[PDB]
Amino acid sequence: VMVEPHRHEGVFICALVTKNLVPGESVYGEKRVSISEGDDKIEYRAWNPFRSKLAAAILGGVDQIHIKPGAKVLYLGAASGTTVSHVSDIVGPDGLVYAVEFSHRSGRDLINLAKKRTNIIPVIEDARHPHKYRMLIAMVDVIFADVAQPDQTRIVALNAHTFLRNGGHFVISIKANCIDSTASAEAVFASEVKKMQQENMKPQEQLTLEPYERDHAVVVGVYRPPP
Ligand SMILES: FC(F)(F)c1cc(NC2CCNCC2)ncn1
Repeated sequence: VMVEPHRHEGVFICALVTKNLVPGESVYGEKRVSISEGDDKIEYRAWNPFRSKLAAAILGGVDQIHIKPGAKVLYLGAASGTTVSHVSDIVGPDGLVYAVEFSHRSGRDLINLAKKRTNIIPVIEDARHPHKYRMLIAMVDVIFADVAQPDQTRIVALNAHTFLRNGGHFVISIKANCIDSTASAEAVFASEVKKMQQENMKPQEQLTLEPYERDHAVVVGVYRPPP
């Protein structure tokens, strides 16, 4: 058995891989591995931690990612869809990934990616203005955010208050010098964690991403809003 289920459902090893929702096709040139046994066949896609902060976090030993089969995911800052494609593999056909990205150039890549993946909804919009797209987004189980803005906690909190179920979870990427380049990484991460707590986004774990990225954190937690 050459590829084993990782601890996280929907992830596998052998080197992280996910199960390819679109057998035969690569998204960004990644290695694909197909295994056949009699009539049976299954393909996996390599998941590069130098291109995907979520992969870096999984190889770094994150306890929970909450992105799992059947999950509904709001992905803020989807860029051209590199990580989104693996999220799509993980949540599978009964899951959903809204890919919010404000660049029209990257949006074109996301639209091309979603032609083959029925579980991706490209939302080509500024995540600071969720009122512009709130009629497209059903309540989600998880928010993944990589918007890399000084005000990203406020941005993520606003989307959470609008779209994230009570008891749902969040996975937030924090690049310290995109939030405040004159502060130390520790000061940025502490300040962001503090701000998250004040929005009822309760961190349950936080880790950095060395050796894949410098001064880059991932914070995972649970959203527990008031009545
Ligand atoms: F800043 C924002 F308004 F929240 C936002 C950002 C965003 N995309 C990121 C993706 C990572 N690089 C920087 C742009 N797509 C939509 N909204």
